[PDB]
Amino acid sequence: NSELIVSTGYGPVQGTARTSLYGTGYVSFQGIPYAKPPVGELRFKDPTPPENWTQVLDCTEQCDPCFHFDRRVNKIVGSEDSLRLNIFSKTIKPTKPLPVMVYIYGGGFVEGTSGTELYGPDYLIEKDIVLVTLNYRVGALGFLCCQSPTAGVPGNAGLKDQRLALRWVRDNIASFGGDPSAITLFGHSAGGASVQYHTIADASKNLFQRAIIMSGSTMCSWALTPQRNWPEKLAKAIGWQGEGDEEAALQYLRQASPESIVDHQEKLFGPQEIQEGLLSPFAPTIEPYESEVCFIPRSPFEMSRTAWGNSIDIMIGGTSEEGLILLPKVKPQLPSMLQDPRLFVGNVPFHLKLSLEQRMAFGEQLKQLYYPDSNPSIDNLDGFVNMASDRIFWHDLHRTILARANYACTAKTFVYRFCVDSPFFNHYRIHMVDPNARGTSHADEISYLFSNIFAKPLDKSTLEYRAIQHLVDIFTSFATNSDPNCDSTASLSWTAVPKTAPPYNCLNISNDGVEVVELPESRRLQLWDSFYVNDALF
Repeated sequence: NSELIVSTGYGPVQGTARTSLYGTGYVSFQGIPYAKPPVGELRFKDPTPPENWTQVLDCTEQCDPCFHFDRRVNKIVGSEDSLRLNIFSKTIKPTKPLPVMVYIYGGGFVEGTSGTELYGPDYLIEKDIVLVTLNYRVGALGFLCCQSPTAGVPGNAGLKDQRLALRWVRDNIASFGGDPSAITLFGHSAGGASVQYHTIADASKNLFQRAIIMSGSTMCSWALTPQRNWPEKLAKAIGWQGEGDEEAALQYLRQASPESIVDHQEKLFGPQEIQEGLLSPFAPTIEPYESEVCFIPRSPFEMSRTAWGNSIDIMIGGTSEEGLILLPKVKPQLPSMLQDPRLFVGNVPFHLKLSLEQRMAFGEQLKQLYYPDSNPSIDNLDGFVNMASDRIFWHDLHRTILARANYACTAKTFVYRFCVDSPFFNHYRIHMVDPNARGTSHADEISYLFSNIFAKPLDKSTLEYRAIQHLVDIFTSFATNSDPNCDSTASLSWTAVPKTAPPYNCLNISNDGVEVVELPESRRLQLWDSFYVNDALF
């Protein structure tokens, strides 16, 4: 125990010894506060550093997550005093400072947790890295935005939470054996868009040295939301009676319970928002005035062009059937959507400067692209899933890749593709999409990087165990060498994205192993690029 007390600039903290699923010893620190508790009058406000402490802080147990509806346990969970992070490593006394990997969870900016029931360190700590996971505020508690500069709620509090945790890691990880000059930032889905947000915002300039963006991007339309009087609409739904005064709505929201906020924050959309494909009112937003910390001062599309992260190496990727995640959302209407004659026309991004007739012609190309020799139906969904994969995830990952080939003058960009398809170990697909579905859903790769409550020790001769080894090796090799070429890819030449990039290669990770191939989605994504004839691809 005493060996596991670490003195930090804020005070001492006490960790625990742990045993992985595979019998490997490692050390854990959980619930280290990186911010002042955002409670009372500090609710919705940008975070600030915490007060020092002198007594040894007990960090031996998993802390509470931020407030959200936890779909796994089907109840609101969390605490407002949740701005904390966790540290994992085989030992906190390595012979030499170790590369550091900092994970930002997904969950649509409305849910998520750093708990080890989803993001366990067991597979990553087999390598010589320090793993950091962290909580950041989600929902309206994390993404409220008020227009008045006097109200003190400029927006993006959850991104700024992430920023403060990243600053804490830079300033303190050396006390735990981590190398603060060798930090990899990585994250999936909304966490992947979050990673990219840090690489494009001066607010997080040089907090880390390289990044891994997984199945989410600031280029995704769902990574940004407009402001349309959400605080008043939210306070109304909870029970507020006044109207027409945003600061009065903020006051009501600050006296409302956290549970009432979580319970109503997803009930605010009108018909205009459902057509535009908006995920939530409470998401990253362009901030209406400049604060002490201004995370998103302008269009993220414009921020990406001059991103400080254009100078750092980036790995980016996704799965082969990302769009499987759309099926549970639309399952009851699916017989009617698959038969709707606007099915394909309605997938042309609505914001593009295209006439109805231009859109109808593109819709016909989309139909020939995804359904050349058959018609959509509940028993013929592959083309529909592929369309969804491209619309929601892969076209905007691809736009990021092309932006990298144009704007990253010297840094390297590597692309991966994950299509491992296990009958039992693709936990997200099995437990959240369909028990009978095959393919590689959005979030299936997480099962091969992090242990979770469903994971059991795997027989080391299985494809599933080999897929863990491959994914952990690629990710940790990138964190250690800024190059994901490793022993698992020894016989191949995994090349970075070339300046001529509109075609580029990826490392394709499948049941059989690894291979370097042209992006399989290249021909599909050529059509999507063509929609931007009157707009800017990047």
